[PDB]
Amino acid sequence: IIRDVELVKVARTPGDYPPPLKGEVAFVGRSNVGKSSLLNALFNRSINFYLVNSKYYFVDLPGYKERMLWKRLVEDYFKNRWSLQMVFLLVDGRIPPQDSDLMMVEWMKSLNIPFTIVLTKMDKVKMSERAKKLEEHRKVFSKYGEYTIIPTSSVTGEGISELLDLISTLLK
Repeated sequence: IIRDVELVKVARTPGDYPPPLKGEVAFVGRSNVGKSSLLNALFNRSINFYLVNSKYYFVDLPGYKERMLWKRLVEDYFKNRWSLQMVFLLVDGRIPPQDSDLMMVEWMKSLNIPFTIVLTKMDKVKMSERAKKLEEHRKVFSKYGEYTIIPTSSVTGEGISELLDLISTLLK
């Protein structure tokens, strides 16, 4: 699916977004959630726009005072970019969901923005705690709806195949 990847646009305001093409997905989560390693594992190599295959975008959203800057930035994208097919919400698999994670879920719901939960850092979860940590995520998010939750690791490759297959379905 992924063959060519180029960072083509760094946007500080909505007037800065490149023309919609043949598809678009985005990625967001807390700072230090492992978003960069994830994108790298996927690519296998402000709002930043990566041209993929010359016809789609993978959008790298800012990780969450400067708080209001981040706030306006993401909101203008969500409310103005109707060609957004899916937001991947990355949450640290090592701890229970964060208040701010649940707020993103609620916020995305009010705008009818489709999203998929992605658990990161699963290779850092101890054998004996994988179970307890997994339902903490499923039990908490499921009180907002019935969402797709993909356990992933950019180190072991867990979930990457499925994330890639989901993204191919959406865009192709």
